[PDB]
Amino acid sequence: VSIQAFASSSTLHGISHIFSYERLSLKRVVWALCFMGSLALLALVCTNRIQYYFLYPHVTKLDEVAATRLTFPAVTFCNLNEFRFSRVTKNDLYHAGELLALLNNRYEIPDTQTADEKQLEILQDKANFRNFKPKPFNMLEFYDRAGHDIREMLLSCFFRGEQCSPEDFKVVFTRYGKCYTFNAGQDGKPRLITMKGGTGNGLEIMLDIQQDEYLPVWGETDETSFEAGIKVQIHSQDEPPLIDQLGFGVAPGFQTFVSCQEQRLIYLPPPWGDCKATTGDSEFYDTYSITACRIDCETRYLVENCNCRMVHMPGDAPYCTPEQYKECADPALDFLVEKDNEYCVCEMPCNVTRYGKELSMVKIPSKASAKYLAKKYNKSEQYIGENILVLDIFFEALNYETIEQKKAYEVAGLLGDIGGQMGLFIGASILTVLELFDYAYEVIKH
Amino acid sequence: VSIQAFASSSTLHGISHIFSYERLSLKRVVWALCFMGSLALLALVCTNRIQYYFLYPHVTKLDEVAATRLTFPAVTFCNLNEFRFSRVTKNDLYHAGELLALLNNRYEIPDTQTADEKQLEILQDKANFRNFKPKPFNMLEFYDRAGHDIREMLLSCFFRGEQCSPEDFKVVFTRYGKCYTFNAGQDGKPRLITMKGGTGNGLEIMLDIQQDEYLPVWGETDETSFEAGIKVQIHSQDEPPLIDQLGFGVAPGFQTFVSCQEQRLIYLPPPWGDCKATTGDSEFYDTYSITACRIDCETRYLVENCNCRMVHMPGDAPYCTPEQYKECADPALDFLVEKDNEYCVCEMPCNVTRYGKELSMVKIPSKASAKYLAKKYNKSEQYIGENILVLDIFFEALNYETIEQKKAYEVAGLLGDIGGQMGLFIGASILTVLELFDYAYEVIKH
Amino acid sequence: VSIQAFASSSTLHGISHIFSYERLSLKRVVWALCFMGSLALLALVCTNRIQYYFLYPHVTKLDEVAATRLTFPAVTFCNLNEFRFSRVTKNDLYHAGELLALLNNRYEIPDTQTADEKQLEILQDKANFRNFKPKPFNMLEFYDRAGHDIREMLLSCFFRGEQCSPEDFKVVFTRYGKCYTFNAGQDGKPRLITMKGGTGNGLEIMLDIQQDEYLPVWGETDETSFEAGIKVQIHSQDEPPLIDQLGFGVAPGFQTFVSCQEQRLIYLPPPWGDCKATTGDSEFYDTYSITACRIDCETRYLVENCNCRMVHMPGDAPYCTPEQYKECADPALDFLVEKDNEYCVCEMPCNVTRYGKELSMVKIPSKASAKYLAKKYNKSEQYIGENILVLDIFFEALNYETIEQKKAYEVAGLLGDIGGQMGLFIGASILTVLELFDYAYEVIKH
Ligand SMILES: *[C@@H]1O[C@H](CO)[C@@H](O)[C@H](O)[C@H]1NC(C)=O
Ligand SMILES: *[C@@H]1O[C@H](CO)[C@@H](O)[C@H](O)[C@H]1NC(C)=O
Ligand SMILES: *[C@@H]1O[C@H](CO)[C@@H](O)[C@H](O)[C@H]1NC(C)=O
Ligand SMILES: *[C@@H]1O[C@H](CO)[C@@H](O)[C@H](O)[C@H]1NC(C)=O
Ligand SMILES: *[C@@H]1O[C@H](CO)[C@@H](O)[C@H](O)[C@H]1NC(C)=O
Ligand SMILES: *[C@@H]1O[C@H](CO)[C@@H](O)[C@H](O)[C@H]1NC(C)=O
Repeated sequence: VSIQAFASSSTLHGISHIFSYERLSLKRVVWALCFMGSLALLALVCTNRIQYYFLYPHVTKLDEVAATRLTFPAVTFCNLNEFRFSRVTKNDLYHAGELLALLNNRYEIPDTQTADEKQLEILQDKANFRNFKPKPFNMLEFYDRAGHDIREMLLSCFFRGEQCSPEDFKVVFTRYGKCYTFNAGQDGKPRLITMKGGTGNGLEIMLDIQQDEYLPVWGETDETSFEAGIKVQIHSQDEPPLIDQLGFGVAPGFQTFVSCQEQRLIYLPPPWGDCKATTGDSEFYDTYSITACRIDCETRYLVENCNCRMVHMPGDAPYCTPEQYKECADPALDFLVEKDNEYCVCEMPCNVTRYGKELSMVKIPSKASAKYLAKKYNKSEQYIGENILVLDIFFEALNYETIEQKKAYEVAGLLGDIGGQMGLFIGASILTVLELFDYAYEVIKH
Repeated sequence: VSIQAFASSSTLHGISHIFSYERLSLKRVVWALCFMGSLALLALVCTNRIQYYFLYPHVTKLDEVAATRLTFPAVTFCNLNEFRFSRVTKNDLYHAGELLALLNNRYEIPDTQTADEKQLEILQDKANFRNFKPKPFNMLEFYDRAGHDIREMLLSCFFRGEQCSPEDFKVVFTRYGKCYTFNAGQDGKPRLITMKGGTGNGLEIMLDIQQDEYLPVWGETDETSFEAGIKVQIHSQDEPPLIDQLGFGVAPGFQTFVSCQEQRLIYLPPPWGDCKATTGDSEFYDTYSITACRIDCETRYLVENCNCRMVHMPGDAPYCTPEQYKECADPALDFLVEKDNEYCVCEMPCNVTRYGKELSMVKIPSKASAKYLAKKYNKSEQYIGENILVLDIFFEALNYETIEQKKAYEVAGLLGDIGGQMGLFIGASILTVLELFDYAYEVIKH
Repeated sequence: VSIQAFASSSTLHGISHIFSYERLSLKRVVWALCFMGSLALLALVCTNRIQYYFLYPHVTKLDEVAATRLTFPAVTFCNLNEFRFSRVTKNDLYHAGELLALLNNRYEIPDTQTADEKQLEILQDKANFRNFKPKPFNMLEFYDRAGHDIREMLLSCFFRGEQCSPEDFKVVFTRYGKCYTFNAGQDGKPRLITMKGGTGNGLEIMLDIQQDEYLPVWGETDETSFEAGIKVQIHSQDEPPLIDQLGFGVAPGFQTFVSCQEQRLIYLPPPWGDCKATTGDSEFYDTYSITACRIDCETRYLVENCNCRMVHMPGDAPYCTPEQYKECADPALDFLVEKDNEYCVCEMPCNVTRYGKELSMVKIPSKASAKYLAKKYNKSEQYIGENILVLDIFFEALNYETIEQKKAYEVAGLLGDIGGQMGLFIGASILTVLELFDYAYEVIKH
């Protein structure tokens, strides 16, 4: 009933000395200030732990090991030329001549041409449209036919001692045209694995970029460039290539060693981080990713503005006219990748695989082996230094790395902190504060 | 009063069974050893948590995301030649001839010269000092005038589809001479941003290193080297370039793709780590950094030893004579960057921005576009393969990374551990040990 | 005795209101459900912390600083040729001619040879075995003698301003043959240190790959390749080189800048991670490592299958015949590094040092310094662009990095969580549950 009788039986550690059955003394002012000193200091450290919880903190866990049974990625490579010079016919020069800067606006050879005594004559008799009635023309058939063929570029391929074939590369269409992907993982083919590190457990491709098949550059367009070589992108199996933006280049006349390292990044869902479902809802792909978020940007943009998609874009929209490349599709796509700040926002998925790589080159051929490669492939010694290219893609020793975001402070650790801090200063529980509310309920009713 | 009366009311969980109102039995020896067993085991786990706190531990938090509105850094590039050959006059050869290894100690052409039939004759009639009365000469005017000009090297520049100009590069003086910085961020110009990854949201510079303007190398000095190309440093806006030590090189005749990734590093102050104030007190710079700590090393050293500063050093000290470069300033600066172990210690700041990069090259020009660039810039086809250089600097998809050091164990988590460990073994609080001191104060007074 | 008398004195916070000396009311059903509600909710958060402990979790600690007194690593480089052409004698061509694809199976020059009018005549009069009685022949003497000599390749070497010598490189035998290691750390030589970052605190080697000494390639073997240059491996002092698998290449005619960063990786022993003792038991090396685990794989494999070891393999097994290279040792070693999935498993050590590097190249020579290097080394201007090679290996500013795995949840933090969670919900200790077992022991005996 009385406060002296309640504080004797209660489970607060300090109140029994404050409300004892004695007179007022030096003790009752030094027990009360130690109790109110411990009650106020409890509120500072419990506010510190509750406000730390609702920030939802998280730390990282970076394992970097030498894993086995590691899946070899997909390697997409594109020749920097888009079309072979000997495959461009008279019908192809009629429709896509102004796009390739080979004709004027009046279907004739420009006066500012840069060609020798031979390639000018080959272009002058197939740009003769005296009795030319035009035939129909599609761009997808023209990238497929006039592009570079893998049965002529691929001189040798070895993956882990086993010889490749030109039927091991899958034809993919990018902005560079007819491109090829090793270890695409599609068409029912199983995926290839690597066990250890080094050049022996990797890919080795010897190519031929065929500079004699390059069509002459007479202007600055989006289909003719000033360079020679290939561009390579090493990406995951479930990710489409974005090789015009995210690819590295390989020069002819060199053997390029590409030492990779697979880095898997795992994030947290809200309220700790950001996660869209990685096997979520992309419009034309099964696995959501950053590059799959950017391709259906570009597909939705070009269909909205000029009613057509390019040949490297999915969907059922019609392909663009060769005039609609020059007028609509090239400046609208150049607006997205360069000057656009607002149209594309992409939510981060929480399975992102990154391949960090280190490139190095030696010179091919030496003076000793120059005459052997000229006879082996029926070529000249001037051809070999200009065109032959070897690419080595492999993993290092520490080939696997995981960067995982993990929760730093959970609800079971929150109750362990605020249960020890309640017990340290006053020694109470949640059944103590219900015993305080029981005496508060008794003092109102009487 | 009695110990049996005190232990009945006290809040230690074990002492009431030890001092009960009974005879000695098997219980009083098994309650006391469980209490002294829990009292001694409390001291082992509370010592483990207090000694863990005063080590001041910390863990890391590595976020690696694809950020937007990301600020494009500053790009400083220097041609590997210091002076153009057609800008060196007769007065310049008189004073700085022995420095450039073009004259002997008696102001005449050395007998061990390596020049052809034309560049030797051009040097023989401007090294004729028969009636030459010398004029005054400053080195800062000679790096500024005889250095390479950006209105002749810069053939084209594009940043995110927008064309650059030669007025977009800021003249900075380094040890290589007259150098240029894109996106310097100074002079009231706002800083440029990038949104996405890829080559379209980056910089593209086509240069001309001008090997016909290289002055001939006749010896091994600190101003003439054996190489050709440029050196580039990609640094932050608030950081001076140290391009002679920390720059990467770019070769002529190639298109170099530089795929970067911004990495921001945040550390902890003492007693957890090391922090000088990043906007602290550097002698000639506002933001403290590692390179700003090294330049005022080199400025304070050369003024102390030989009373002059070089042209790339701040302050109000006089510039060095061309003899004081050869005698004082070059071996004293070569002592600091190479053989010095004691003069410079730099406290680590805790905002360090690092740009990790991956380089790749294709060949420029191809055989198709060689004749077009020769006519476009009024040059020869031999000139284009030797001198033309294209540089692409861009960000990848995962372009942003934060490595932040965070405290692993604080004072609110320390009281939650030692408050639960006191409560687990004996069930006490800090008001329990004041109840023990109250009975100790009563037993002395009576 | 009674349950009302026991619950009044006990230290469970809720049981005294359940078993009071009153009648049944609304309170006895609301004290019991709050006690059994707090008793059941205690079991959910204590199971969450005990099951979290026995997963043995761990987080990481990534420090990335600019350390001083940092030890410079070992640099192993191998020329891509194995044997000099002018050192192959008539006895050497008799035994190891078919291995080098210079002879048929009947000891004569093949009809499909690729050589000019001079190197064919030099091979035709030393492949004349008309009166040739054969002499004995060992392969270790043939890699040592006919390999490339460092007193002819090394044109200059500087480490931190101090000039190297050819006696500073240690001869190591790899699969490429006679190879050399700078800063090997053996033979009583102290290890070299670096203080700051930049090219001045690093190594600078000017080489001569000697393409006039390359023996002609007439086929595809494991000792003759199509390339020219060197391969370099930057490894630790206590680690053998694996340069045929884990080395990067450097091309002639370029100055390669290699900007490194030392990364030290520390793991945890079981049950938290995986540790073999790093100074454990390798069969032929003192410090256990990944590459030392792979070399005694390859040594144990070849001795088991074809009774001999190659010249780059330790032990006391006999060296292989030049026929046993072609028949046994080359396809058995090509099976291990390429197609083997089961023979080698290597337990991870927990001191792994990794050197992450960034390569960049400028062109050597320029047109100005081409005639000087031709006269300095008594060579032609055609020789200098094909053969001269400069390599710069240095550290960056943030040259040191530590990735340490640290335990996230220990036994002293487990008792602090489950001691606060016991105290928060019921306010009990381990001396409370012994007071419950004391009343359970009393109710059985009476
Ligand atoms: C994401 O990765 C984790 C671990 O690699 C895996 O368990 C999970 O299934 C993945 N989610 C996907 C692929 O949607
Ligand atoms: C080899 O090349 C020549 C010239 O290109 C060609 O005429 C010939 O058909 C090719 N093939 C063979 C087997 O000679
Ligand atoms: C350091 O960085 C943090 C976060 O980037 C920022 O809040 C702080 O103002 C910076 N300190 C400086 C620039 O002195
Ligand atoms: C082009 O180059 C030549 C030779 O270098 C020069 O004489 C001429 O003035 C230049 N300009 C034009 C417009 O021809
Ligand atoms: C492993 O590294 C740690 C820290 O670098 C060191 O203390 C320990 O002695 C090392 N163990 C070895 C070399 O066996
Ligand atoms: C220089 O080279 C030539 C031709 O290789 C040689 O005959 C001569 O001995 C070499 N040395 C000197 C000092 O001329």
